[PDB]
Amino acid sequence: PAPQDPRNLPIRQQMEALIRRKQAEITQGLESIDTVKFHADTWTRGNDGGGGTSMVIQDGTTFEKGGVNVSVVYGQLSPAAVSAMKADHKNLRLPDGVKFFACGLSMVIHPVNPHAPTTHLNYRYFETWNQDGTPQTWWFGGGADLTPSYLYEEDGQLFHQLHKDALDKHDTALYPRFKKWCDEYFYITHRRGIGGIFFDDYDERDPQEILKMVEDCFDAFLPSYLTIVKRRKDMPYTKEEQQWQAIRRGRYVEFN
Amino acid sequence: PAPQDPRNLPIRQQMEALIRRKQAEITQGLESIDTVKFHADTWTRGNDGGGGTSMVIQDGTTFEKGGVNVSVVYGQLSPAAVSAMKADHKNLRLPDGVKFFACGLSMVIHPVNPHAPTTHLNYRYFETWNQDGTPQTWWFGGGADLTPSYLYEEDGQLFHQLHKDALDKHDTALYPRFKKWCDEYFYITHRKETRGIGGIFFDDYDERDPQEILKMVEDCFDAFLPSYLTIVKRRKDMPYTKEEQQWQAIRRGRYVEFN
Repeated sequence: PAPQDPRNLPIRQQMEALIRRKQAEITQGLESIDTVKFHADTWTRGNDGGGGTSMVIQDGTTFEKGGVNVSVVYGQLSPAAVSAMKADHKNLRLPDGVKFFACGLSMVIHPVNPHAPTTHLNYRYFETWNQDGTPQTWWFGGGADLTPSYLYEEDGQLFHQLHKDALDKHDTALYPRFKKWCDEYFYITHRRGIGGIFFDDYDERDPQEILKMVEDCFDAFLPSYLTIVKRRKDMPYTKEEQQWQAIRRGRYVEFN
Repeated sequence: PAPQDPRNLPIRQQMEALIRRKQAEITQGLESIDTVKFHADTWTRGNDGGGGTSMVIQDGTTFEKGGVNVSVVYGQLSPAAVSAMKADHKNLRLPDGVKFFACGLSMVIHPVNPHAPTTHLNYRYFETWNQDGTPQTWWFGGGADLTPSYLYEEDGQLFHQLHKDALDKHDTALYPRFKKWCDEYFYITHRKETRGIGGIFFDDYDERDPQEILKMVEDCFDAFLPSYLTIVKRRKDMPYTKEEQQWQAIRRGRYVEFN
């Protein structure tokens, strides 16, 4: 192939290259345990948006519906837009519109078998520009998680372990903080789920290092998800169970 | 129209009637502030499932993508099937499979304007049957929430307020319990995270007479349009650039959510 991997190019270029590479790696990986392939989403819209491509999988023997998208955007933030984003971004300062760049990969996969879990993954980068085009205010965001129909603790444990290992390669203080905590909190305070990791407005380290952190996080996905799906996709289940799980999670409207 | 309402028919029939009525009410309500109409989801996939219909809206001037579905299912839960669900159902017991019925409405709406929020709503009912066909083990589940792109605290407050009002008509102790707004607990660990709106959620709920819970569900349904249409109307015409919309799609993974 041809993905770039040095350290000299602007973060925006390295990040776009990274997500385009992972989109191909992930679709290929998922296809390795199914019987169908992903295909470009050439749906008729008016303003489809995005800059990259949208890959969709459907009616497979393992994955009923899924999509992996890469989007890149160049634009400007008006004073009003900045004002609406300010509270979630510690360094976003209005100082007349300001140019920005953003890109990210987003995906959602829904297995056919209720014993296998749905997964969501998203890694993105955002930066406003200085007059000279260099990054002014920037941050990374993203993470990944599992939403089970039938819950298997071992699966949640493996998913978390590999993402923890990814984050530990940079700072062991990251995983405990990035671990999704809310649902678990409500579960305890009240008399269940899997979750995963999530971070946003993350600009606390050298961006070149966060780039690598994101790459390592991406790399915790296939080893955990493929392993999990392999051990659940061929488990027995009745049409009734599948139908109830669909009602419980409203899957029909999720992919329509 | 033709929906039923008396507390004489079995809960399963009353609930199915309720969700079908609300599916029509909700799609009409949403269409009232858009220029396009919902249409049937006639896709040739592996399994359609459900016993009702899947209404979908797309490329509207107000709503970009959205769906409202009603599904109904009958069948027998094998001993192994029943055993795989007991984990989170206080009264679901082992006792040759047992017949069951379940139904529910689910929906997700994505507005075009990033100043307007995405919403998810789901209300359902499940019951196993006795030999004479009456309910043995049963429960209701549900919830509704908002997922903002651009965040407006006033909108989250209205959404929560109307759902609180609906629950208060039954027991003021319910809302504080069903409420799920993570932001409220950021303080415990000085957590600095992205703001959200949350909503209300409940499951395996069988704590009161089913006829009363059915009414509770109807009241919760009726908190939706008054809050959501009000919110969308005050945000759908706010200025925004194509790029702003694209960024919000990148942080929320919209394109894939559409599928």
